Amino acid sequence: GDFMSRFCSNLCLPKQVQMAATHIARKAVELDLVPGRSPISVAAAAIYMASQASAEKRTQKEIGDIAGVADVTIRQSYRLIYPRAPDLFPTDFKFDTPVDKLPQL
DNA sequence: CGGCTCGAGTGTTCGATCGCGACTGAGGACGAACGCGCCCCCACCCCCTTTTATAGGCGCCCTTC
Repeated sequence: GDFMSRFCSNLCLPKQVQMAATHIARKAVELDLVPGRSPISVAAAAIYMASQASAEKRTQKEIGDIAGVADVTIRQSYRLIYPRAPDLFPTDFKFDTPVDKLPQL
């Protein structure tokens, strides 16, 4: 969450996406869904997922470029969080794309 | 066969010249104390390599669009 602020800022993402990502991240770590990947890598994928759950979608490479992590590392981290993509979202959220329609990579 | 009035030549201070040097200040050039920085040396301590085990990050290539 300490990096949710500036990165989402650097993407000019609205707080609701930013906050949604934070929950997604928070829920994921409490459940230890990703016992390996760096939390920033995990956070970026959450941000990605979040951005992919809003109109403010971005390509992994752009996100990857902002976070500095490898685009495959997000892709892997995404693969780890994707099984719970629907339930990881906060209860106070408004989809722009169904979790079913969340892309795979 | 005696006095007495020139002219000529020499010596000693003193008046009159007068060029030179001393005294003072300003200007110009050079030097020394002061000064700056680099280069050199000594001192102190890191750098490289391998093996075995793990795992997260990641770069490159091959293929397809």
